[PDB]
Amino acid sequence: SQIRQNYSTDVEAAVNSLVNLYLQASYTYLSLGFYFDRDDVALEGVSHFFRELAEEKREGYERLLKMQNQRGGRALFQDIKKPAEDEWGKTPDAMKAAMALEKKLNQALLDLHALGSARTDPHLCDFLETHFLDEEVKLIKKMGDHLTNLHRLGGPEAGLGEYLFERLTLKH
Amino acid sequence: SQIRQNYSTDVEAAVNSLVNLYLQASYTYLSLGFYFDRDDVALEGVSHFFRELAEEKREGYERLLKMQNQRGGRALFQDIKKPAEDEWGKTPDAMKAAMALEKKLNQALLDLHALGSARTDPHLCDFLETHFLDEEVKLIKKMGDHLTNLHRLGGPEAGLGEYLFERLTLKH
Amino acid sequence: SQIRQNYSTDVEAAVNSLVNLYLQASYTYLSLGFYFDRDDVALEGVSHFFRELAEEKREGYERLLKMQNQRGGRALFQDIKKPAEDEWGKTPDAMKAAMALEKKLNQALLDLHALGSARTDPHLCDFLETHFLDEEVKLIKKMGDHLTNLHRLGGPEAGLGEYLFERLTLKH
Amino acid sequence: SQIRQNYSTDVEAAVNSLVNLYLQASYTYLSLGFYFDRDDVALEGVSHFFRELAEEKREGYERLLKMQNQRGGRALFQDIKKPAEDEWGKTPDAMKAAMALEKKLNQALLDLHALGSARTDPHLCDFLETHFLDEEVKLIKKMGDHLTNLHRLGGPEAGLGEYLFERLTLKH
Ligand SMILES: [Fe+3]
Ligand SMILES: [Fe+3]
Ligand SMILES: [Fe+3]
Ligand SMILES: [Fe+3]
Ligand SMILES: [Fe+3]
Ligand SMILES: [Fe+3]
Ligand SMILES: [Fe+3]
Ligand SMILES: [Fe+3]
Ligand SMILES: [Fe+3]
Ligand SMILES: [Fe+3]
Ligand SMILES: [Fe+3]
Ligand SMILES: [Fe+3]
Ligand SMILES: [Fe+3]
Ligand SMILES: [Fe+3]
Ligand SMILES: [Fe+3]
Ligand SMILES: [Fe+3]
Ligand SMILES: [Fe+3]
Ligand SMILES: [Fe+3]
Ligand SMILES: [Fe+3]
Ligand SMILES: [Fe+3]
Ligand SMILES: [Fe+3]
Ligand SMILES: [Fe+3]
Ligand SMILES: [Fe+3]
Ligand SMILES: [Fe+3]
Ligand SMILES: [Fe+3]
Ligand SMILES: [Fe+3]
Ligand SMILES: [Fe+3]
Ligand SMILES: [Fe+3]
Ligand SMILES: [Fe+3]
Ligand SMILES: [Fe+3]
Ligand SMILES: [Fe+3]
Ligand SMILES: [Fe+3]
Ligand SMILES: [Fe+3]
Ligand SMILES: [Fe+3]
Ligand SMILES: [Fe+3]
Ligand SMILES: [Fe+3]
Ligand SMILES: [Fe+3]
Ligand SMILES: [Fe+3]
Ligand SMILES: [Fe+3]
Ligand SMILES: [Fe+3]
Ligand SMILES: [Fe+3]
Ligand SMILES: [Fe+3]
Ligand SMILES: [Fe+3]
Ligand SMILES: [Fe+3]
Ligand SMILES: [Fe+3]
Ligand SMILES: [Fe+3]
Ligand SMILES: [O]
Ligand SMILES: [O]
Ligand SMILES: [O]
Ligand SMILES: [O]
Ligand SMILES: [O]
Ligand SMILES: [O]
Ligand SMILES: [O]
Ligand SMILES: [O]
Ligand SMILES: [O]
Ligand SMILES: [O]
Ligand SMILES: [O]
Ligand SMILES: [O]
Repeated sequence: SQIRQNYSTDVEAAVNSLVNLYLQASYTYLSLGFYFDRDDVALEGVSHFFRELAEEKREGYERLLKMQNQRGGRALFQDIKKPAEDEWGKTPDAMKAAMALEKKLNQALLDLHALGSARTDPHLCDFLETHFLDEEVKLIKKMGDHLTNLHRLGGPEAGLGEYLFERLTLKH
Repeated sequence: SQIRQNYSTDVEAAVNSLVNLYLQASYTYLSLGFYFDRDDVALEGVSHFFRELAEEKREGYERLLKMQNQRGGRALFQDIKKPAEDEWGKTPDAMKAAMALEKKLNQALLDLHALGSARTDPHLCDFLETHFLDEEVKLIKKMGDHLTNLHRLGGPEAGLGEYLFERLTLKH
Repeated sequence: SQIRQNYSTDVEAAVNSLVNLYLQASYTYLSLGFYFDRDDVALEGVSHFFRELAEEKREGYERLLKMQNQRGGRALFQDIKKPAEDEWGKTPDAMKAAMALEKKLNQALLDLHALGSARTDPHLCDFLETHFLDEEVKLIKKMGDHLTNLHRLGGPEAGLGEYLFERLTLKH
Repeated sequence: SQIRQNYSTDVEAAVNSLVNLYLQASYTYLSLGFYFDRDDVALEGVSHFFRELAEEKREGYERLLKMQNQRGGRALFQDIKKPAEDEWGKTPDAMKAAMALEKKLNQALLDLHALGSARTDPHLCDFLETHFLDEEVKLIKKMGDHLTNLHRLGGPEAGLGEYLFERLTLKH
């Protein structure tokens, strides 16, 4: 590569791998989005919530791909694994799954930062710090808040809570 | 002091002392504000409510300090005591604590008015009557209303009530 | 904590401690602000200068508190120690005190960055780098410039210099 | 009087007397104003300062006269005594004289408030509290600040200070 400088083969491949993780997370969110739009689930606000994250994750991988090109890395794509479930249960279940996905993404981000730091690649370290790390923290905090509100609305009259949360917290 | 006139050393020091009470009340509200923002509490509207009072109390003490300077008094600051609790419980608990704090502030205000009146210092009496006494009464009334609405939403399905009150009464 | 990830108990507590330092610095600036507003000090521009820093420091601790909540840390507050002095002398004295306070804050910031770096917590490292480190450097530079201008206006006709500096450098 | 109610003959006459004090204070300010406009004094900003107070004092007595009519009192005017001096010296001298005049006015105000309070005439007590007492306190504070700035600009190079203060503090 005429442009490549300070860009380890290790990072290059870990970036390719994080791309596949973003693709799969996007794909998971697509599944959660349409699931909440089913006539027998019918929670427009929850659907919108997940559709938006699908979009957010797509920006993630396109920004990773762009950065790959800018550093002189070469993108390589693998199969995108289908989401882990095909029915996602109730809002709290779905939200716990999302939370678990975000934590895995965040760990992958932190692991790549550790790696690029180990290769003293500050450009890469400062590409994650800016476009990913804070986004992940905000989002995880939000999902925590959501789970707390769903939990407080749970138990006996839980059908009613799921309705209220979708109507009064989520934007349609 | 070249400016001091009709301004008793007694008032001067009681004002310094009310300043410390405002500082501590502000500080209490700061604690209530962040507490309701914790991921495991998650009531944005309640948080906003207390954050705003912190701000209101800060205006209180800055107006007291300004008046001190205008009368030719000398400000003296003491340590600000940490808030009484570090976990504030549920909305009704927090609101009862706030109500108790406002009543203490109101009594301190009334006690200083009695004092300045006893020193026939009408300026001071009419500085409290204007900038503090009515503000306190309105605010206490509001917290009463709040407690009544929380109480009516309490008992068996109390998690649901706390959600509804934060969503439908408090502004986010 | 359902949200906590890569957030050491060490950082959590050092953040709580930096919060108390910001509270105390804010408190110091409040004291400097009203001091310069006394009828027998009477330097509106110097007063405004310190009042603004009080406000700046308050943003510091509220941003620290918010970040604490976002990482899943738990805020804990301690007593806020009264400022070190109750009379602050002349503009150069006050400004030297402010400079000394900012240097202490900056060292606390650098020490927390070292710590979070030692815990490989890049989120925290990049929260300080963005919202605090450059702000501190700019501010310290400004106070240096100020001290240089006050020093150049010092010595024999020093009362005149303090007037000119407040009128021609500070904004009222 | 068909309208008079709760309005003691004592207050009525003390109001007539405060009117004469306002007339005389206005008159003093007129003298200070033109004095600073003399070709051999030549401090436009100081002149403006006193001209404005003359105007302020005139509003004082017209508001007193209006209130007299509203309560069903009868205005009675006496001779207005010439000002105490015909040359007013330098800015600090003039400002010390003004300060002394304002303190006398403030004491007359406080004495009338005591009196109306002794006649349980809250209307009168609350006419002073609103239109006079705070105005006096602000103004006295301002004259204090002024004297402090003039004092800091005094001593050896005092001609230069008087120029700078008029140029940089007073509005022309
Ligand atoms: Fe979108
Ligand atoms: Fe869209
Ligand atoms: Fe959309
Ligand atoms: Fe988006
Ligand atoms: Fe986006
Ligand atoms: Fe984004
Ligand atoms: Fe977008
Ligand atoms: Fe974006
Ligand atoms: Fe299944
Ligand atoms: Fe960085
Ligand atoms: Fe970095
Ligand atoms: Fe809809
Ligand atoms: Fe506000
Ligand atoms: Fe605000
Ligand atoms: Fe606000
Ligand atoms: Fe407010
Ligand atoms: Fe306000
Ligand atoms: Fe207010
Ligand atoms: Fe406000
Ligand atoms: Fe206000
Ligand atoms: Fe506790
Ligand atoms: Fe009143
Ligand atoms: Fe009153
Ligand atoms: Fe909201
Ligand atoms: Fe500001
Ligand atoms: Fe401000
Ligand atoms: Fe301001
Ligand atoms: Fe600011
Ligand atoms: Fe700011
Ligand atoms: Fe800032
Ligand atoms: Fe600001
Ligand atoms: Fe800012
Ligand atoms: Fe001292
Ligand atoms: Fe960094
Ligand atoms: Fe000014
Ligand atoms: Fe005018
Ligand atoms: Fe005019
Ligand atoms: Fe005019
Ligand atoms: Fe006027
Ligand atoms: Fe006027
Ligand atoms: Fe007026
Ligand atoms: Fe006018
Ligand atoms: Fe007026
Ligand atoms: Fe004479
Ligand atoms: Fe009154
Ligand atoms: Fe001019
Ligand atoms: O969207
Ligand atoms: O987005
Ligand atoms: O985004
Ligand atoms: O606010
Ligand atoms: O406010
Ligand atoms: O307020
Ligand atoms: O401000
Ligand atoms: O600010
Ligand atoms: O700021
Ligand atoms: O005027
Ligand atoms: O006026
Ligand atoms: O006025």
